[PDB]
Amino acid sequence: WKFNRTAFLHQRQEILQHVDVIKNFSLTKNSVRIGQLMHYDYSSHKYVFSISNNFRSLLPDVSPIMNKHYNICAVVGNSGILTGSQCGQEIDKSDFVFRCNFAPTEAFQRDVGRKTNLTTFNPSILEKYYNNLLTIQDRNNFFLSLKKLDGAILWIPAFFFHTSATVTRTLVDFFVEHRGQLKVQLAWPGNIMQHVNRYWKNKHLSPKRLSTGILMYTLASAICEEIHLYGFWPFGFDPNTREDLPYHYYDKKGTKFTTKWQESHQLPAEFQLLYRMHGEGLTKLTLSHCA
Amino acid sequence: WKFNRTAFLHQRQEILQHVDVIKNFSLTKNSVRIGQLMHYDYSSHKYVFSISNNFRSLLPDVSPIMNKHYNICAVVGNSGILTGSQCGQEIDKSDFVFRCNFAPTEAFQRDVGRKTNLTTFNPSILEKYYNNLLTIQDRNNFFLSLKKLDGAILWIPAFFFHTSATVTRTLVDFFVEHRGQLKVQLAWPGNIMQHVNRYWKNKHLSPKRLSTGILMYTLASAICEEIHLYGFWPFGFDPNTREDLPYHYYDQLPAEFQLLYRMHGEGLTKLTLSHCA
Ligand SMILES: *[C@@H]1O[C@H](CO)[C@@H](O[C@@H]2O[C@H](CO)[C@@H](O[C@@H]3O[C@H](CO)[C@@H](O)[C@H](O)[C@@H]3O)[C@H](O)[C@H]2NC(C)=O)[C@H](O)[C@H]1NC(C)=O
Ligand SMILES: *[C@@H]1O[C@H](CO[C@@H]2O[C@@H](C)[C@@H](O)[C@@H](O)[C@@H]2O)[C@@H](O[C@@H]2O[C@H](CO)[C@@H](O)[C@H](O)[C@H]2NC(C)=O)[C@H](O)[C@H]1NC(C)=O
Ligand SMILES: *[C@@H]1O[C@H](CO)[C@@H](O[C@@H]2O[C@H](CO)[C@@H](O)[C@H](O)[C@H]2NC(C)=O)[C@H](O)[C@H]1NC(C)=O
Ligand SMILES: *[C@@H]1O[C@H](CO)[C@@H](O[C@@H]2O[C@H](CO)[C@@H](O)[C@H](O)[C@H]2NC(C)=O)[C@H](O)[C@H]1NC(C)=O
Ligand SMILES: *[C@@H]1O[C@H](CO)[C@@H](O[C@@H]2O[C@H](CO)[C@@H](O)[C@H](O)[C@H]2NC(C)=O)[C@H](O)[C@H]1NC(C)=O
Ligand SMILES: *[C@@H]1O[C@H](CO)[C@@H](O[C@@H]2O[C@H](CO)[C@@H](O)[C@H](O)[C@H]2NC(C)=O)[C@H](O)[C@H]1NC(C)=O
Ligand SMILES: Nc1ccn([C@@H]2O[C@H](COP(=O)(O)OP(=O)(O)O)[C@@H](O)[C@H]2O)c(=O)n1
Ligand SMILES: Nc1ccn([C@@H]2O[C@H](COP(=O)(O)OP(=O)(O)O)[C@@H](O)[C@H]2O)c(=O)n1
Ligand SMILES: *[C@@H]1O[C@H](CO)[C@@H](O)[C@H](O)[C@H]1NC(C)=O
Ligand SMILES: *[C@@H]1O[C@H](CO)[C@@H](O)[C@H](O)[C@H]1NC(C)=O
Repeated sequence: WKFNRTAFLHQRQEILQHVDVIKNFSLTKNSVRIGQLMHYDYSSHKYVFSISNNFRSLLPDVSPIMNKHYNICAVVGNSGILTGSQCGQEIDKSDFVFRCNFAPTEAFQRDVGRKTNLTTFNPSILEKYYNNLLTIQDRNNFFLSLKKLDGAILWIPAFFFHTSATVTRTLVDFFVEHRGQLKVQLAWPGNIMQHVNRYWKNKHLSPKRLSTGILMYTLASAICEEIHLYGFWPFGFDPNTREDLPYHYYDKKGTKFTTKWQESHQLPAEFQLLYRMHGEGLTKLTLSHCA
Repeated sequence: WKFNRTAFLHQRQEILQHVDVIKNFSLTKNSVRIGQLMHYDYSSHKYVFSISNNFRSLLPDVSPIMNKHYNICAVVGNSGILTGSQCGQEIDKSDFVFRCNFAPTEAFQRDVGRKTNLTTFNPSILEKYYNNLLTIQDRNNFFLSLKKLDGAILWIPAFFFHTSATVTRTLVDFFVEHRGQLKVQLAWPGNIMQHVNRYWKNKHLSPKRLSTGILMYTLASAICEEIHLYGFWPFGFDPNTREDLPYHYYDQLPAEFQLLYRMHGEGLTKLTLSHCA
């Protein structure tokens, strides 16, 4: 594998022609009005969400990636290929590390690293893992999780799925209540998928829904000089050993591979395109143990 | 049935010496702090709700019932005993009418009246009847429902059950969003059940939980000269025929009922169990 910087920069420029990444990265205070009704990228149009004073107060003033530049970036997907890879040190050497869905690192650092500079966060995490912040203990656990992120960007897409609606108020209220107590940089993308979908539709990838991993690639393209991908491997066997693999690296040993998404996604089609991109030197896809 | 004003005035005085009704009626802006953690009267202590700026902004400045005095009050429970009663006109002749849980009147006026001066509102009503205000149509329907109340009090107990927590944020955000567009007067009781329970504990009624109906009686005792109860009949069978009756007219309560029946017999209050006409 040898990086082709020219072709990567061309890709960047092509992405930027279709998606204003710096802007799309997050709503800002001055781009929303109090009382504005948002709709959801992936739900029926009837679902709405009214922007409150408090929601607006958590938006950044300027794009958190404006005038930011990182030389080597790691984008870490969640594939079971990472278990046993020992990629953690190599991942953490990156200038900037992107992670998906608040993925755990604690038990897994040797394989996936501990550096996090951005992690994505669907609001429904609060429902699944923090009991809607109903108790003192829930609130404390969520607070600690956030504190461990230090100054990283928490990239919260509250306008993709309508089922985010009522949990988003809880999350907004939690952050307003704790204003100034955490260093996490909040980012809140708006209705961006139609713009992102345009670039990838031209590359002959058009599922109903693009994966978080490729969305992160798209964002990374604008601010990273060189992108190294880890944990992109949507298959139940290891490419080198042929052994069974789980879907996620944090799945217990012996978990059988079963696909998270059907119909809505085309992870194999994503992977194939990224693999082609690897071959063209646009990005480095890692599929084996790290030295 | 004949009112015993003497004994009623004695009851009022006893209730007031155990429960500060005017204060307990609603939290006020200055009685909470932003960031204060509320607990729930009927849930485990571990459940909390943080008071926001916005929640506080919806509290009244002063108890809405301070220095209010009404002559005849109706407290209207939701029993199916009201179906066919034709009590609407008699209920609406009251000076002040208390209703429970935002109960519908329009299709049932002949039996239950259309006068409303206070109605209670469990936040979970948004979940059951207004789809968490997720769509435009839901928001419009809830707005129209609130507008029909005009200047009545909407008495919202958000701190009895922890299952109110998440819907309460939706309700708060809806009211902030619509600030100044409705005339409804909001009231928000806090942790009052242990204080209300004290009076009723001495009357040998001590469930787990007092019902909204008897909570409304209690409040009424402070601002009414005479209280007439309707729709209190916690049984699935008609008192006279024993044929099935629904629970609600718009479809330990028996101990409460027994006490209210005894109170009727003492002339404290009038419990209507039959047709008005
Ligand atoms: C995500 O980025 C896209 C662009 O990739 C943003 O869409 C763009 O929004 C701007 C609004 O400033 C549009 O500019 C306007 O163009 C018209 C001419 O077509 C001009 O008359 C106006 O004065 C203005 O310059 C631009 O057209 C539009 N591009 C597309 C393809 O729709 C989008 O706003 C971003 N979304 C978020 C939530 O950040
Ligand atoms: C930005 O990074 C490039 C590339 O760095 C190399 O590849 C990375 C994946 C990682 O393994 C690095 O340690 C490698 O050095 C840098 O370009 C290299 O610069 C070094 C040190 O001066 C030089 O010896 C190499 O020949 C260069 N390699 C290439 C491919 O150009 C570049 O210097 C970095 N710039 C900054 C400001 O950090
Ligand atoms: C880096 O990638 C670019 C773009 O794909 C390569 O440039 C192409 O080179 C082939 C050689 O036959 C031509 O057919 C294309 O038309 C070229 N395109 C452009 C824009 O130059 C380049 O060869 C790659 N570099 C390396 C070192 O492999
Ligand atoms: C990316 O995030 C990591 C934390 O994951 C940052 O690295 C830490 O930086 C602090 C403050 O300088 C150090 O004291 C820690 O020792 C570092 N931790 C690790 C795990 O490396 C890093 O600075 C961030 N990079 C950015 C924002 O470019
Ligand atoms: C409801 O009214 C009661 C009094 O009937 C209030 O109880 C008093 O509260 C103060 C302040 O906490 C205590 O110091 C007193 O000891 C309490 N008195 C009694 C008799 O218990 C209560 O605070 C009111 N609650 C609300 C929410 O309004
Ligand atoms: C109690 O509530 C009723 C409304 O349900 C009030 O009666 C209305 O008063 C307005 C203004 O005078 C009239 O235009 C309406 O026609 C009345 N409606 C009905 C159904 O009577 C009543 O004034 C309130 N009483 C108190 C004491 O506040
Ligand atoms: N077996 C897997 C699992 C995830 N992935 C990638 O890793 C990302 C993070 O995984 P996830 O399961 O948490 O992601 P989503 O369900 O949000 O897409 C995905 O969006 C994919 O791009 C993969 O390539 N192979
Ligand atoms: N069949 C019934 C229904 C309601 N009720 C009373 O009417 C009140 C209002 O009814 P509800 O069922 O809407 O009230 P909750 O107690 O459920 O808040 C109850 O609290 C009871 O005091 C009754 O006595 N008999
Ligand atoms: C009114 O109630 C009091 C208190 O129990 C009683 O002594 C009095 O005789 C009652 N009057 C009636 C039933 O007329
Ligand atoms: C209260 O209601 C009674 C009974 O209808 C009535 O006769 C009386 O005049 C009313 N007013 C006052 C001030 O008591």
